[PDB]
Amino acid sequence: PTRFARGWHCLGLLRDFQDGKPHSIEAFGTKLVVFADSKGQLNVLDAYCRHMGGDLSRGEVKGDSIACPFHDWRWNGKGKCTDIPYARRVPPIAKTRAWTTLERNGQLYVWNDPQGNPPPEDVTIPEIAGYGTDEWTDWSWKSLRIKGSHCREIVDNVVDMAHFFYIHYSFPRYFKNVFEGHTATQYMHSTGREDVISGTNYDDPNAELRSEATYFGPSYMIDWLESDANGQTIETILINCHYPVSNNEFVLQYGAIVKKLPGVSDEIAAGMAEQFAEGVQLGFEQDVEIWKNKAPIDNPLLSEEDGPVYQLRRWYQQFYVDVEDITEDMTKRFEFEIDTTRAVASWQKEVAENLAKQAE
Amino acid sequence: PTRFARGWHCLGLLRDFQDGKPHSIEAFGTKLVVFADSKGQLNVLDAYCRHMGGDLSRGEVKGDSIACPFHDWRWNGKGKCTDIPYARRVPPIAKTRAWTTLERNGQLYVWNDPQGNPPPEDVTIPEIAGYGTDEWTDWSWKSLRIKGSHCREIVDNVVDMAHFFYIHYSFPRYFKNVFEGHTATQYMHSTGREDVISGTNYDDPNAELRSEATYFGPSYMIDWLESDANGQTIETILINCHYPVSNNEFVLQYGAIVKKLPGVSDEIAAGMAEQFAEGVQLGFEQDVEIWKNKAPIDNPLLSEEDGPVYQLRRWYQQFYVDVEDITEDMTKRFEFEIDTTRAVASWQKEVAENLAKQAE
Amino acid sequence: PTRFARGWHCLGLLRDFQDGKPHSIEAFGTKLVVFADSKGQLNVLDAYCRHMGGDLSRGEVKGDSIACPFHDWRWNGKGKCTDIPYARRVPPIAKTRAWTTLERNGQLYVWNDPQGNPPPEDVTIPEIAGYGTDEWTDWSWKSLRIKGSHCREIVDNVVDMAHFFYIHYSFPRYFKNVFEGHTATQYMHSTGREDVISGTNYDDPNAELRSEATYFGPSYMIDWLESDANGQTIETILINCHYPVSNNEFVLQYGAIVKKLPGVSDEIAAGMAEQFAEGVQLGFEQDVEIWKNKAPIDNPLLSEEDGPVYQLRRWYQQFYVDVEDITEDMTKRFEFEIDTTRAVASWQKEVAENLAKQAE
Ligand code: FES
Ligand code: FES
Ligand code: FES
Ligand SMILES: [Fe+2]
Ligand SMILES: [Fe+2]
Ligand SMILES: [Fe+2]
Repeated sequence: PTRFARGWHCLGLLRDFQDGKPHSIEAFGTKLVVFADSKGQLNVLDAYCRHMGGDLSRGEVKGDSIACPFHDWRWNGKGKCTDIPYARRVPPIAKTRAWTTLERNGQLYVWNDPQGNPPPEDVTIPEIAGYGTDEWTDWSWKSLRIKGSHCREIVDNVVDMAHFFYIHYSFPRYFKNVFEGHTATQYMHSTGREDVISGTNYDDPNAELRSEATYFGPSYMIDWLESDANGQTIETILINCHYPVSNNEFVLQYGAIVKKLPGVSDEIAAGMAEQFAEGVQLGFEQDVEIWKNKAPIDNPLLSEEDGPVYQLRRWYQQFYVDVEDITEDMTKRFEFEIDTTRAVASWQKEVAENLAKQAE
Repeated sequence: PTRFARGWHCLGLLRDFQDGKPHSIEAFGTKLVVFADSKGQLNVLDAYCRHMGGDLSRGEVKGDSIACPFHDWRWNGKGKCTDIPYARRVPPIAKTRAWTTLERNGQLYVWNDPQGNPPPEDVTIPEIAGYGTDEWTDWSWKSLRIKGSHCREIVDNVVDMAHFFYIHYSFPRYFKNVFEGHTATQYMHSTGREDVISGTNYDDPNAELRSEATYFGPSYMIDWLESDANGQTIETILINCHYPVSNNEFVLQYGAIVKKLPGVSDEIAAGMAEQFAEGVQLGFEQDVEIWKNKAPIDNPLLSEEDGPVYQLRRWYQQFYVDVEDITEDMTKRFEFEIDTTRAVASWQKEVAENLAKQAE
Repeated sequence: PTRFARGWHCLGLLRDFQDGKPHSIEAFGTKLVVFADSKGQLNVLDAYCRHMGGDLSRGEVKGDSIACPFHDWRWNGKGKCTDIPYARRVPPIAKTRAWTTLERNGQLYVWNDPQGNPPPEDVTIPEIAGYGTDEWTDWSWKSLRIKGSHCREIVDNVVDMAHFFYIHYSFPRYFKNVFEGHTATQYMHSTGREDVISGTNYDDPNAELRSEATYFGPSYMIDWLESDANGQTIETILINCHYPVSNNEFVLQYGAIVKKLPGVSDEIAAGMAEQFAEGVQLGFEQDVEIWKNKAPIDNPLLSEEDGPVYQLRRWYQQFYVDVEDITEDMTKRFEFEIDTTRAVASWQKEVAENLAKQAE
């Protein structure tokens, strides 16, 4: 009916699944069950039992298999029926759909592919250096649902230079995109507007914000943020990721970790990190207010100061065709820098005009 | 997909739009923004910005243009992009859909037409003599949504003689329809039932109610009501109008103004007018109870005492075909009078039977 | 669009319809009105009036006809317009859809058939011996709606031997199905599990439960239950029935009557019957928890201990084809006994293992 993106998708944080009860996720137009085996590893299958349609997510784990609450059949992490407890044997074709998993960076990922193939080794989610380490906090994480929109409308932001001023209240002084293979990257530097105070990580006019944000596949973005304040620089890592529930609904997730400042107690270091982590969340929530309130546009009208929207969408298209049909122009290295001079000039004028009105 | 009526449609009262923030209206299967320019005149455009789909209704007005809250592009009342503030020029094709407006009788109207043409001069909404005048009150106005029905099911009432007895508790003693060009008219006179007391303008058995109600196009009806009580006659004007939200939902609006009785103080004159205005609203709300609870019928079964339903629907059909395809039988003057003698005889009998039971 | 089962369907208890106002039932993809005539007999018609679509369920009864609340036309139990009170005659084709009724066992049934034929005499609902009698209680009855599922998913339970252990906490020691003509029967005997206490009629490990449950057509099941406790045996009768609201929603109803134990006062006999009646309801509510939480399966994966699912569905299919197309294999007597030995052996082991853990 409706085609979902081939790639890694994060279903949430490991710590929310290791408990070791089963969990339901509505995703990819169906329902999924997540459960830990006896060795604590996570498994993902279609939630609905292939016997008579019982809900495996409402079952319990027994050994290394999930047990259906209707007639107690047992399904393992590869989708195989390991036992029908009241029958001599298992019909030889007792198999359901199993999703390949990846546990990394304190998160759970599943591989989706309509063609039914496994993830190739060169398509993965990178290890975030610093995670699982006293130096860095643990994820502050949040989640919501957006309806009436596509996943792609989030991805469109990769190339959106102008919204940094209007939505994040900052001047994007450097802005560059690089699309290559199965990744899409935004590099940008900003300083905060003097005519606005809102407690985000974009706020400070005295600090330069340096951002490198990359989609590792269609659904998962890691944004490395450095805020140079005084001599010292605050390092954070923001995750922006999504997965489709249906053709018309998706889950959007975002989380932050902050690097602890050294030569200070834990009480104070962990308290200030949390303080900055909230600022990052608030920045992200500025995008959310737009994303919850906007129509899709297949044929956007573009200005000379727009980022490379059509090339971004071309790159993204690779994840919605069969791998044999992916073309060179989708995956070949493409880069584009916007000279932000004109925009910043317009913006600095406007901000000066505001500041003049603020006093007199 | 689904075709909406060509014609003037009232979106509400001017005073609710002159404030001068933007307003959203869900109508004609899309979302609209209404906003005042610097000279206070109202403008209507599609709400969704043609750049990347931001919601203009959630923006602000700047001069004579609405400003998108996503990247601040500026759109004027003719749908032209007047400025991209951070870019040198406006792409030469920067245009969105603009709706032609009419401000009159303290209300805002928009012209809808699938063929995309402007309103011809001979198709308009007449000036209501008496509006904007100390002699007459201002609109008491109300609004609601009806789902699971068509606009046409409201229009069907033009020819419904019998419902005056069952729904408005009155005897329709005179009843006539005239359809002509783009108007459809109901003339009727009534007196109230003695066996029922409910505080509507149809209630009084001693007063004769005279009504002339005309659809000026497919969506907007003005009903001139005169209630002859004693020597003196109370004059009111009721509006019944609608506009479609989707193929399956519409907004129904109704409002009243009353002429102030002279030779009395303002406190008392304005207080009694309001008193009568409520009676009119209550009468209208009797129709609403039916309209919220009734199925559409494409092939109604008709009695010898029904009004000219098929001719009414034929007239109405003109608004759902292209102007080149409108036929003579749709627009040619048609009139039909129901002789209400038989019905009134049946009704007066039944009412007498009730009154006999009331006492003994 | 979507085809509903030909057969008797119970709309509820007679006592809820004899009052003698009209009642609406949403069923078979439309709305229905139920009303008592002057002799107290019940009538069922489409709710929407064939004049202009008024809601007959919101009308009142006048003599032997329901009166539309919009223009007061009168419709009798055979769907004929008996009067247009304000008109000389009734158009000669004034007919709406009438549903054939059956009042029996304190319940109201309607005959549905897409082919528009009347119920044949040999297809009926049997008189429940004991109903309407001091010896037996009156129906304790309950009702709910299930969405996202088909009627058939309830019917699938006829052949579900295994769920008695997992869902009703009992050992099915005897289990047999017989399908024949337009009936489908489940015979089973059980004893309760010692490792579980929940206050249902399946609970007692010391009592043998004997059940004979038969679908008399596609929608209505009567289950004769005998619980042999001590010397004395408790007799109950459970009804499980349904009717479709739409293709995607249905109403599920269940009720119980209990036979009063003799040689005891009424206060105590009626109090204990009610006590047992609740136990029966709780048992049924165990199925409801599964039925509210399960996906349809067109191609169920079956074990060697499954009941004859495909033959059951073949039998059921007769009610969704035209009577001329019903085949011998649908209606020919078919019987199947499951030898429950292996399952009970597995189950008794598992239960012993639990009991061992319970103590130590
Ligand atoms: S439905 Fe899952 S075991 Fe029967
Ligand atoms: S979406 Fe309207 S200005 Fe960019
Ligand atoms: S709609 Fe039923 S009588 Fe007119
Ligand atoms: Fe952003
Ligand atoms: Fe009316
Ligand atoms: Fe059951």
